Amino acid sequence: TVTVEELPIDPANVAAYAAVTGLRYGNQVPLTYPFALTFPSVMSLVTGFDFPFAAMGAIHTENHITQYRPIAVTDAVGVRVRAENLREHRRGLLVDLVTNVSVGNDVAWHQVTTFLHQQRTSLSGEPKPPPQKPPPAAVLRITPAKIRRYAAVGGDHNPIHTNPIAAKLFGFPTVIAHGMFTAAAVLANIEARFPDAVRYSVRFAKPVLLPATAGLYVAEGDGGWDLTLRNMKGYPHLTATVRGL
Ligand SMILES: [Cl-]
Repeated sequence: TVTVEELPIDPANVAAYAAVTGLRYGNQVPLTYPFALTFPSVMSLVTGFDFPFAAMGAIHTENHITQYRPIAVTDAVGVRVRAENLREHRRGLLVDLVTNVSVGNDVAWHQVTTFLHQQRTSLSGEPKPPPQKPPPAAVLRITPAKIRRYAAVGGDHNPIHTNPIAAKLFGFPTVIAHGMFTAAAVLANIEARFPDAVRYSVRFAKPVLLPATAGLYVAEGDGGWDLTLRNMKGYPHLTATVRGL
């Protein structure tokens, strides 16, 4: 467990984040923003010192955010993080990083982030699953330079997103986008209609090799939104759901 009593929010950092992700800057932080805000506290738990990087080569596989109420740019926040549920995967060791962000003594925003830390495991002899696979609602175009900018703003400088040598050392043929860049970028416009209490579940699949041109599909429903971002192969970079609580 790591604990941070009172963490102020810099409105400039929110603005800069909203600008880079293409999201709206206003009185409420964007739904995904407390990922960036808390991340250096998250990695101080694994490292013991403040460290603003996911472990080099780590792969973000899943993220579940439950927002009970919006967090104001003017709020200061209580932060508590914990690590749990180590388990083996074919391509490494998954761990869950569970974050509680409070305003007053109430929990406004909760997150389960699962990172895959690459390494051989006893499941590594075992075959590659297959995937689970028209004109899109929008097209995301993502450059190395947008992702160098995202690194500065979103609390994670893991150099597999910015330096090709680092990427290559960890199995990637070019630099790749951060998972949470893309998780934030897909919310553009759509976010205007979110209720204040909302859950956002993201599953990450094919790495977003840069430069990337990627088609975004959005089905709106009574419950909320189903999102899929893909590369036209046409396999998924992510699939996700937004649901009003
Ligand atoms: Cl990532």
